[PDB]
Amino acid sequence: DTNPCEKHSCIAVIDAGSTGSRLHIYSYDTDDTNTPIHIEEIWNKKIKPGFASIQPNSVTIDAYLTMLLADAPIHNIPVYFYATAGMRLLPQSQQKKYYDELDYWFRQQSQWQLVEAKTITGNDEALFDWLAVNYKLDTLKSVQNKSVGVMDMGGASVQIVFPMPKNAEISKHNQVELNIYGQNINLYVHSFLGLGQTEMSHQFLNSPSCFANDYPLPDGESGQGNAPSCKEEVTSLMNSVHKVNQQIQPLLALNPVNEWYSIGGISNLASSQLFHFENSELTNQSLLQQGDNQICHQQWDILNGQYPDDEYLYQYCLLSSYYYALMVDGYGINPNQTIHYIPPEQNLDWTIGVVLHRALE
Amino acid sequence: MDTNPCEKHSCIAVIDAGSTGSRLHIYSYDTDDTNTPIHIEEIWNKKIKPGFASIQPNSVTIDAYLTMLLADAPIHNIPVYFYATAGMRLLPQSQQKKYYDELDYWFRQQSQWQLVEAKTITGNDEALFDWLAVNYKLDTLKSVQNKSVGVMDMGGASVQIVFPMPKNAEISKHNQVELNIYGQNINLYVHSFLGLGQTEMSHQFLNSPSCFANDYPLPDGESGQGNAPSCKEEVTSLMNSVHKVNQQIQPLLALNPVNEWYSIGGISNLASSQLFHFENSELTNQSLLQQGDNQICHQQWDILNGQYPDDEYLYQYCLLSSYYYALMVDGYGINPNQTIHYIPPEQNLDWTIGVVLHR
Ligand SMILES: Nc1nc2c(ncn2[C@@H]2O[C@H](COP(=O)(O)OP(=O)(O)NP(=O)(O)O)[C@@H](O)[C@H]2O)c(=O)[nH]1
Ligand SMILES: Nc1nc2c(ncn2[C@@H]2O[C@H](COP(=O)(O)OP(=O)(O)NP(=O)(O)O)[C@@H](O)[C@H]2O)c(=O)[nH]1
Ligand SMILES: [Cl-]
Ligand SMILES: [Cl-]
Ligand SMILES: [Mg+2]
Ligand SMILES: [Mg+2]
Ligand code: NA
Repeated sequence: DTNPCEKHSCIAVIDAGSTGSRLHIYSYDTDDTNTPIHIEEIWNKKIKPGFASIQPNSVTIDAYLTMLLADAPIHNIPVYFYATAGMRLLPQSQQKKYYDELDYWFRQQSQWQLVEAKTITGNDEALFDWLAVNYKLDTLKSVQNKSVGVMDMGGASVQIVFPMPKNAEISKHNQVELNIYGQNINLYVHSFLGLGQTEMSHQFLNSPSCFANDYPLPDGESGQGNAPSCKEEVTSLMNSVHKVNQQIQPLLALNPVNEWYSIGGISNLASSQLFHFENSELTNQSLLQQGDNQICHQQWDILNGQYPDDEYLYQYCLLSSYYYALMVDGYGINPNQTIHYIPPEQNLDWTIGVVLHRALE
Repeated sequence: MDTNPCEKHSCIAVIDAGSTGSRLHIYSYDTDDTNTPIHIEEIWNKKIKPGFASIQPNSVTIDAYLTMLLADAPIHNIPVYFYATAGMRLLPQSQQKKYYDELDYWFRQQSQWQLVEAKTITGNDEALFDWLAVNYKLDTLKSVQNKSVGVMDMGGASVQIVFPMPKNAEISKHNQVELNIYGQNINLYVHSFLGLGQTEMSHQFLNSPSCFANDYPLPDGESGQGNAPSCKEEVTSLMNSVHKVNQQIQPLLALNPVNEWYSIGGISNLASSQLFHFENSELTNQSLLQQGDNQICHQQWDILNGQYPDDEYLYQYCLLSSYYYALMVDGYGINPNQTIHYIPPEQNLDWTIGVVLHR
């Protein structure tokens, strides 16, 4: 429609992630419970870097919010600004500086109506991850006979979320009950702060097994790639430090997931020119093999010169190893189980979940 | 110190471009018979935040940053060494290049500062400078030493350890340095651990209730329930199960004992908080861990926060006490009752005097 928000409800949801912010404007209608239906993305804009990486002063906040919002084709609508793991790495005292400046920016203008601007927990983010994916799969309308699990592979945290009946023995913070479209859904949620790709990588930059042969490690040693070896190193951070296996595997053993979907960074890796997967799905076995043979075991100078257009390339041995460590050695997923990934051209994040669910923990 | 010292002595500028900020130092010095610097004195300094690697590298932001760092210095017509450390080492060379190409251009557009080097140094180079700087200040370089001095630099993104060790052909050449200064031959073991600096390592423990004061609000919505011995075991898993600190350092330190330990970097800021009780600018790991456990881990966060409201790092003190013990005792193998000297934090001592001595 010419102006969609004249005939439908519209809100703006901003995903303020660790590596960038994404504005989405959604139009929707509501059913007879006032629940959104027919959700359509009418605009998006993605900027970098992340909000938490900028200096929190009025000039810098204005430049950033102007870049994010000023060219939108629709305004005069409510805005939800929800920041994720990049902000969670800062204490409340530091985050307050950002929100006081952001709140002032919104008060000083008239085109957007700020409703909320806050850092959400990783558990809230995980609920939104599951809602957004399941909305896109059309699995929310009716009671499913299949369990759908979602993983969001972010830059600073990763989330996992799947159906699990309410359990008096698990923290209330890791369990969510919602009623949507007249069904009652109970989920386990967990986020692992520091296990996102950027933050994790900072522990392995001097691991020769994690980089192509002769890659120049920052300590002056040479890469000598070997994905199974790098995977074992990353598993030590997953399990000896974060205890991912002990927290997740007993729960998935009791609440098996029939279909896994992943969003976040893994879509970019799996879709890159170095990897080959069909049907927008992968297995961990194939992901680790491809990284091992196409990056880890190659000569870095040669490979870098072959693929000059990919600034992410140098990390692909490490990332393929890390995803396997996280999914197989941490979550316990079978290396041969299909993991669907949402094509990156969709730019799909968790923001549709906010449209559907306005509460937070 | 003279009026206009650089009109009367040789001067150089050394910039420590660290992960949390950049520090310009200008040193005047005389030279001995071998044209080696002596009488090194800091005649200016300026510290800015954030780190150079944290900015977006384009001509506008680089200009603003270097202007902020340099413009008000009292003399500009001197050699400059710009050495970045672990914040830049977190980035691949292709990304670093953007920063140095802009930096180089900026220096070429002006006609006073004489840029000699602008580069990222390795953790091993940084460790050498750490040792030189601390030993210069202790006055132990002029003559051969009755004792072994070890230096630790507890930075934001990496930590360094450095101590005397005869050459060992079984150990990487990268972890050993031989130098001759003031006519003496010195052999050092050097190592840096990227990712084990305080800021970087803290990002793995923010949701660990044992690492924060009681009722501190963790990012996941749970509450702090501090216990320093439990938090220390979590950090030790990162030191040893992930980075293998103990396997790399302990066998060498056992055979090349250090008589006196000195530390620069974060530990000086922590140890100087009035929550702690230390004397003579020194501590032991056992005392640090016990004091963090009692004064922070097991106290109510609201009480502490209201008592020290000026102190932006307070909330981390249970974690930091635990982390320093995990790194020094469980990682390096230092006895927990061994004295660790810390340079008083008001000195703001970094490794930059090492560059004056080495270049
Ligand atoms: N291979 C590749 N990776 C990309 C590309 N663009 C972004 N990434 C990486 O994908 C990872 C996941 O990114 P994303 O899910 O957007 O993270 P985020 O939402 O910013 N972080 P968080 O959710 O933790 O706050 C990030 O480390 C990012 O650095 C690309 O073009 N290619
Ligand atoms: N406890 C405490 N820590 C502080 C204070 N001010 C700064 N720090 C922290 O002390 C640590 C060491 O800082 P510094 O030595 O300047 O690190 P750097 O040189 O910027 N980093 P690097 O050497 O790894 O490149 C950092 O993690 C910094 O965030 C303070 O007042 N108290
Ligand atoms: Cl290094
Ligand atoms: Cl969280
Ligand atoms: Mg995200
Ligand atoms: Mg430093
Ligand atoms: Na980190």
